[PDB]
This record gives sequence, C-alpha cells and structure tokens, in this order.
Amino acid sequence: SIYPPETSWEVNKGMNSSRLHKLYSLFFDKSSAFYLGDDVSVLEDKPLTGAYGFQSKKNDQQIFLFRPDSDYVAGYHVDAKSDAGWVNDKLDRRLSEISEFCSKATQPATFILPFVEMPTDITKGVQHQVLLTISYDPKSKQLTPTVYDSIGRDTYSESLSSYFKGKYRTTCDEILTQSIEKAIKSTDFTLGKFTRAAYNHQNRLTEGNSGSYTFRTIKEVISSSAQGTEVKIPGSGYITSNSYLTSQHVQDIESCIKYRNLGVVDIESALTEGKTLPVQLSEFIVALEDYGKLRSQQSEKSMLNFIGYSKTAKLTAVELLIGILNDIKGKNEISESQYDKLVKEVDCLMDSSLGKLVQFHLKNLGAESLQKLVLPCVKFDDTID
Repeated sequence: SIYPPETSWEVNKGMNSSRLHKLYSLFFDKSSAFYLGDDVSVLEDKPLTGAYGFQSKKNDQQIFLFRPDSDYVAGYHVDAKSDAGWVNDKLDRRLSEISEFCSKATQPATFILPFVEMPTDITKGVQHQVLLTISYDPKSKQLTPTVYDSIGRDTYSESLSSYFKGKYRTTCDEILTQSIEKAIKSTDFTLGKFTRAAYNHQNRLTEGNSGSYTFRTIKEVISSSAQGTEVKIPGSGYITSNSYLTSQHVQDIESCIKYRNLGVVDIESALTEGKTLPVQLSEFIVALEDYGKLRSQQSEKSMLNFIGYSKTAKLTAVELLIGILNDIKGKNEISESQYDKLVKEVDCLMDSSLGKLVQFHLKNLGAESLQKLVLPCVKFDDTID
C-alpha cells in the first residue's frame, strides 16, 4: 500500500484513516511546524501492538501513539431513550491491550489514539474526527482518559437544556467510558475521571477541519507530556484557533497530502527510525501524473471565465515536463531540443494549482526553478551552439 499525492485535497475536504498516517511523517521533518524530534526520541522496544513507542528526552516518560486504523470508530445514539451506542470491536480490542500494557508498566505513560465518532440515529452521514488521550501513572495505578473535540464548546445561542440533554446526547462519552471502564474491569487500576476538552469555540454539525485540528492536537499532547507542560488548546492558554492551528500548520499538512507520495513502509520507518523521509524525484513525477489524470476529467478550477489556459494547454505541458524527468531519473542527458520545448511550457507549469505543485518539489529538490533543476542535465553537444 502507498499514499498517493492528492492534488485536489484541501483541509476542508476531510481527514481519513490513510491521510492522517501520511502526516505522521511530518513529526520528524525539521522543516515542518509539527516537529517532535527535540521533545522525544523513539523508544527501542515498541512493546505495544499497533502503536509507536517514544521516550521523552526531558521527562523520561513513555508515550505511545496509535497508527490510525479506522475501523477505530465510536457511534452514539442521539435519541436518549435508546442505547448509548457501540465502540467498534477493534477500538475495544486496543483499549483492553492498553490496560494489559499497563499491567506490566514500570514508568508513566500516555496513549494517543485518533478516532472518528458518529451519530447512528441521524440519517445524515456526519462523520467527525476526535482524539483520545489515556494517561497512566504507575505509582497511582490510575488511568485518566481525555478526549479532545474540535467542534467543542456549545454556544448558548444553541445549547441543549439540562432537560433535553436528558433526551438527546450531543456526543459519545457515555458509550466510550463504558468501554474504557469495561476494558480495565480485570485489573487493579482505578479509573480517574473522564474529561472532554472542547476547544475551537463553535463549529458545525460536524466539519472537515476537525481532523486537521485533531492531528495538531496529537502534536501538542505529545509535546506537553514529553516536557511536563499541561496540554493547551483554544480557550485554555490559547486565544483563537488560528494561533493553535496556524497558517504554517496548514501549509505543511495540505502539502504533504497534495504533492507528496509515500509507501506505508516509509512512515513505519520514519516513525520507528526517528528519521525524516526526504522528498525524492519519483514523488514529483507521480504528483504530475495525478494532476494530469485529475485535470483531464473536466476540471472546474478557474474554468468558467477569464481562462488563460485550457485543459489541452495544461496537459500538453504536464506530459512534456514528466517526459523530461523520467529521462533524468534513468540518469540520462536532455537534448537541448527538449530543454527548448520545456522553457516554452514553463509559464504554463507555474500557473495556478500546477504552480504550487511544481513549487513544492523545486524547493524540496533544492533547485531555484525548473531550469536550474533540468539545466545541469542538458546536452547541447556540440551544435548549436
């Protein structure tokens, strides 16, 4: 399995299982706002199945972060006459193996599991990302759950009354704390209080940022517990939610998903080996192919009016560009005949969405533009000249 470049995606279009795991690569990229590599270093055993173990440099507290399997889902019933919900039979599995990990646990730990949660009764889809934080102290024999919600605090222009919070549930805490209470039934841990952190003030029925926020909130909990800081989010030690999830936090997310291509092998190794996966050239070539296929399907991006570039105009360019870099990647020259063709298309390749794709790779291939990139490989020998 591979995570391809999705040239269309933007932070509004939603966050799923796979994409979330791609962003796991940014933790150890130093050029990205999500860098954890000062805070923690990977833990040698990975004792926890389906999770990434880390040692905190400052704290020497262990923190384990679950790779997204979605298939980690908690439905709730919004009608309060009915069941509290279900937890998906794997998310209950992992809850129990967390309990079982802490049976053996020498040093304090914090467990970071991203998941989705949904109303079952509502006919609408309404699929909404959150993040569950389970912290365990070996001296207390206590596990305190928390879950961090982007939709967050209720406006009191819209707020369920203490009567109707009896007839309706806004959220899944009921079913989830049964499952966590049920997971530790066996052992001698007392369960601390289940707390829900609501942040980002007011959001929708549900919205698609709620994942990109959740992924950020992964970064702040892993830093906070690594150092010994209390975890801060919007409304507590943060002001509005564009200082928390900043204009940079969004650039590296959207770019890693849009222009980037990764085997799942590589993010296992990037998280296991503490390293960073440097952008290679093949990624560029596939990200142009997946612009070429997507654009060929009639694209409404700047289509209607003031069109300077047609679809055939762009596609002719993406194909020629690609043709170059394949030759360069077979470690070949470029006839000046082809460098000729290219520099005529170079105004097209930098236009609108194509541009930031070509922009993304040229900064990450080190070259200042296409020429300074392709030029060192061109062959004029010996005419003309």
